[PDB]
Amino acid sequence: APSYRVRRADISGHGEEAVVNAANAKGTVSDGVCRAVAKKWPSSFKGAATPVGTAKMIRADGMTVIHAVGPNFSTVTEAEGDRELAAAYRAVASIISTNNIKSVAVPLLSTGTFSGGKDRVMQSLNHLFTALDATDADVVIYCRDKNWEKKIQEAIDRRT
Repeated sequence: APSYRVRRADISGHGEEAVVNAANAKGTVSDGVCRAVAKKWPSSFKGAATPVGTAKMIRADGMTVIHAVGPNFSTVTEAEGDRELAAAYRAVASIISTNNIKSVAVPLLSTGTFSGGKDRVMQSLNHLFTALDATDADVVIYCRDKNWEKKIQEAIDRRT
């Protein structure tokens, strides 16, 4: 059984065994979590392009980086994006499990420039739970916002 906690902090300062990048399909550096990951582990982007709804792992710069591509909700229907977001987190969980990764720092996929102008924190979080529940990892959810942190914490507590 996995554990979940939430941390309001820069994901690049995480204390876990692996980190999930909120990647884009082309493997390019963009603002936010992605830029933080690229500054800290710059060689982790080599060959990281992966389709929407999948994830791709690399060991680089003494870190395990999982590039997970959630959908851009401007470019898919609502139901399609929901399916793709679910798949992205399932791909993450698969990488966690198959590589015996014991703790992981995870951002909320598709919540920023990919959100298509809708609040997706809870949508993303609930897919995160469903997927990583298949694992036994200590999951640390990273956010920047004090509003989000309490919301996520409530959600974790509601499960307890």
